[PDB]
Amino acid sequence: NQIDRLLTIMQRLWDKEQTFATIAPYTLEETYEVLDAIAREDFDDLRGELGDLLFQVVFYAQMAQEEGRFDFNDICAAISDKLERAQHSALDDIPRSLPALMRAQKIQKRCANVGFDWTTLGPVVDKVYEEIDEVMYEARQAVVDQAKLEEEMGDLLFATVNLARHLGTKAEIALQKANEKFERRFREVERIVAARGLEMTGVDLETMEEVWQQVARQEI
Amino acid sequence: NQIDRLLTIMQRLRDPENGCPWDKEQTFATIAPYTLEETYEVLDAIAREDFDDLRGELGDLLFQVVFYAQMAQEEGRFDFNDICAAISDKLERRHPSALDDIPRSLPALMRAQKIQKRCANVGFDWTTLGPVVDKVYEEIDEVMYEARQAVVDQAKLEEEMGDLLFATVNLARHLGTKAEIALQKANEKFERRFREVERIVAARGLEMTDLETMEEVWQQVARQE
Ligand SMILES: Nc1ncnc2c1ncn2[C@H]1O[C@H](COP(=O)(O)OP(=O)(O)OP(=O)(O)O)[C@@H](O)[C@H]1O
Ligand SMILES: [Mg+2]
Repeated sequence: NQIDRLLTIMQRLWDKEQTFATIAPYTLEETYEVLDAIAREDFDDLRGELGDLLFQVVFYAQMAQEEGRFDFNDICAAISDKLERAQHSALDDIPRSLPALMRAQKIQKRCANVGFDWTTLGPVVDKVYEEIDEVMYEARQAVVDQAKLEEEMGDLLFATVNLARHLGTKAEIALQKANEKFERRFREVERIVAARGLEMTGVDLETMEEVWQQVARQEI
Repeated sequence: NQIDRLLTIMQRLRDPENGCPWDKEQTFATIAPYTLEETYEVLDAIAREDFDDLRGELGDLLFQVVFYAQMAQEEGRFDFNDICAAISDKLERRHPSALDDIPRSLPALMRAQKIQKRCANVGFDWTTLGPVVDKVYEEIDEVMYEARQAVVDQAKLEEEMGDLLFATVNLARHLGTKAEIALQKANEKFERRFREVERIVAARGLEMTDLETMEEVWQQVARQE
């Protein structure tokens, strides 16, 4: 009955109102922990990780209520009532669920098959560039247009994947393995800190950067 | 308050008893996907802007949060309600190694930002935009090195392109956006767009009898929207 402390908590709470996006990618990573926990069978987590997941949805309950759209009990209206009871296209059956990079590469393959690709390397590359241009361009406006930045940050990732394809590599992996090499070195580095006894907030960035250097020229 | 009519049907549905085939046959390890799928529809709407779908949809999600809460409480771990009071207790009290415990599951984009926000909170990070960006550049160049040899070393090649990607998340963030999200959006805009060309190219009589046309209608759509 908490369920209510909780409604009466979402009415009432950065904080900020804000928005529905930025709201989104909080949900997303949240669902990701839920799933993480189930695979670890980690069950005490599971109880927080779903507080969390459930936290969001009270927002959407929230913000929705604030418009003609009718609020939380209503939410649990639809879903209730159900349980007692396009054209063409090369892009079909790409689950939405797929992660970003891989769903980008996947799309580009489709276009490729259907005859719609760059057909040499050069303008593939040309273009990562053109797009980095449009990104930095945006970024240094005296007043930034948040959207157009993000938009441009987009086009650049789709751009560079497209390069991953022409080189024949799979972008979602590559970067997986970059958090692998990265994750690796970095802990190498947390550890030779602690070997000194000093802390990791017991450093200056010079020391970090220079150990990190020690570290990577330690594979030859 | 319908919530209650909900918490139930769950009773009467995961019911020992009556029903059922098929809602009664679910572990956690298997609800898990439709939580993903739904989370994924739940943003489709708040990017499509679709307020009918979005009740209907949120509910199918609420519902998971409950589905777990039933099952949790069949093994007697906790009740939908304990779930409220975990958060209820843990919002309210805001009022009035740091790569441990970053998942794997998690997309490249999200986990490089995350890993990255992570070394940042122990200030391991770049201090100024300029040479974030530079290092992209630098890494691109690494890529083309790899990319041009008389004999390409495919392995090498992948790695250095790993890092191009990382670099570029290093930037997207720092430019204070979220890469995986920025990709999602771009992906959508594109997919929208081709789509159209495609419905343009069909309309287009028949052929039967390109490609620019192909590359042209594309740009002529670029403007159109
Ligand atoms: N096969 C292709 N041929 C031509 N262009 C392509 C191809 N694949 C991707 N592109 C890129 O070219 C298009 C134009 O790039 P751009 O970054 O200018 O986006 P835009 O919407 O046209 O303009 P802006 O980026 O300024 O909004 C994008 O849709 C992007 O996909
Ligand atoms: Mg662009």
